[PDB]
Amino acid sequence: SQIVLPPHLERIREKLAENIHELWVMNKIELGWQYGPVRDDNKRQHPC
Repeated sequence: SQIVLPPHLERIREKLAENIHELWVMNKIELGWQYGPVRDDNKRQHPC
């Protein structure tokens, strides 16, 4: 709570989250998971 974030680290954090979400999309499309509203295996379509 008390520590202060450098602006450059926050700016690269945005693209870090972008890259994490990109790994999510690639790994789940490998998994079979696709365009989806919610984490629902019955429709087998995936939010990320």
